[PDB]
Amino acid sequence: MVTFHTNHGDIVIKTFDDKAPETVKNXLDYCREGFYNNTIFHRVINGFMIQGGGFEPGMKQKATKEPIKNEANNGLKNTRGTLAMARTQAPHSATAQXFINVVDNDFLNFSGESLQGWGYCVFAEVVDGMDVVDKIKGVATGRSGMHQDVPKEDVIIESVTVSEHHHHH
Amino acid sequence: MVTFHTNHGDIVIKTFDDKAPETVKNXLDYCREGFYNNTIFHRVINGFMIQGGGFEPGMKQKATKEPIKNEANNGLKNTRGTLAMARTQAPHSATAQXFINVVDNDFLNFSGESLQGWGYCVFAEVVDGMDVVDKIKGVATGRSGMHQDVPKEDVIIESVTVSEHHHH
Repeated sequence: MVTFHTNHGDIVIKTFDDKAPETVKNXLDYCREGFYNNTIFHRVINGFMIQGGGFEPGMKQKATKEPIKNEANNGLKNTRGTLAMARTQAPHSATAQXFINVVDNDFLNFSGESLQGWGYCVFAEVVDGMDVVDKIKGVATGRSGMHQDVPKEDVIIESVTVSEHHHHH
Repeated sequence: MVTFHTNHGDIVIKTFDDKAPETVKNXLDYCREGFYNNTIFHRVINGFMIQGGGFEPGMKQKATKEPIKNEANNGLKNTRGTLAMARTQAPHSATAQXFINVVDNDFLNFSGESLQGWGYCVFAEVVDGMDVVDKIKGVATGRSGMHQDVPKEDVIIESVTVSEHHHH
């Protein structure tokens, strides 16, 4: 169980260890060491998703570890509340960035091992704090240098906490 | 909370009561009594929006109540997933028809109290079922008498359910 703290509220997240082992452990590694602390949601698209994890305030991309394999073939879909890994055009390019689907974005689902088919790997799900997500996805956005859809008011992830057992079964 | 039941799937929608009171109450009235049951999505334009609420299968326009005022000055935007009221050239002409934006349609936003400025009033937003929306926007459309972009195969809203008690 992971819980981050933003200026808009608290969000609790349950990881899918059995469905995306390489994805979750690489994700959990950044959480325990503090890579996600003092990061922002640098890309917020209402009606789509909110994305962060790789930028400090001021839009400087942090240094990430080696990429992971794409485990999107686990059958999980990019429904509302699920978390999936952000990546480049290369399918096995996911590093530290991820996003939360605010609606059902089924076109992002794994439909082959190709360009528009590899999809985006779901590895976690919001259990408590979707109300906080719905307030973040509605903020005002604009251009910030070479990046687009950057919120005017920074949504800063202040701290990340990792726990053990839980009542979300 | 409102839920549509179509032949393509269910769509769950959250209303913005504080931002569009006259719009939501008018809208919810048709939902509770059943005005929207057995209606269709009579206008589907891929990459734009899907629209319904005023036509039964066969393009028979149902009888509507008095028009409502336009509450588009509420600050809400016509981003993807949002619902807005359809209207004629007159700003206070919305009755029963509405549409779902499938992309960001910023040109529909309220940018003044004039002809090309009144915009379109957002009153709701899709929470679960955008996949059903994204499937509806892809159907084949054609002309049906004095109407354009009418789907060949009817997208029928079979039933509408209203949820007024608590919700997540």
